[PDB]
Amino acid sequence: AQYEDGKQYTTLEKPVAGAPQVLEFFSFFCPHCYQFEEVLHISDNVKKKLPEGVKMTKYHVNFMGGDLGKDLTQAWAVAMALGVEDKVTVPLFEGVQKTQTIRSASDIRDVFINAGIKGEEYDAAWNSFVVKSLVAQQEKAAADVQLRGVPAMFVNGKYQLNPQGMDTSNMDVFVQQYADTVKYLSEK
Ligand SMILES: Cc1cc(C(=O)Nc2ccccc2F)no1
Ligand code: NA
Repeated sequence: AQYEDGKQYTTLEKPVAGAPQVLEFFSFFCPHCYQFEEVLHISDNVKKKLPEGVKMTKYHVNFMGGDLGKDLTQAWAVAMALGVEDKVTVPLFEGVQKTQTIRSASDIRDVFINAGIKGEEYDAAWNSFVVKSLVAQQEKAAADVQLRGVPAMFVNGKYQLNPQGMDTSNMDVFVQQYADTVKYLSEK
């Protein structure tokens, strides 16, 4: 077959009911995740190949970066709660991996304030139980798919993308194969 179970994707032994149709896990400490976001724009190209309005979800993980990694999961919950993902993703990746200026929770906050989120608004969100529930949702989703590495993408809670075997000599062709594979999986 052109798309083979065990090759370009793997079938979860324990499917996840009610899972988002497209579910991505990442860490701001994760180098391939930085590439997937700012160099390849995987999510945006996957979105362009899927039907209008399909549910795409992106969650942060705790298992990289120790204490600051877990602060970033909570900051990503703030980003989701406020709808400012597109304003903070690049500066958070740069702060962790490029400049290494993000060393504390206060440095994470600085990124949000520089991006235009008012300090009072950030602090109210950070301390809110809406954000605690989003943190719990991110942890539970990772536990559901039994997650040990990022970046990772899961489709309809049933299939995991496997990019390892794909030709990466041309970034545009790779991104196209990735997105067409997500499309194929979503149509199964
Ligand atoms: C924010 C943010 C998201 C990512 C990321 O890795 N996206 C991604 C792309 C394709 C497949 C799985 C993925 F998790 N990095 O930063
Ligand atoms: Na194509």
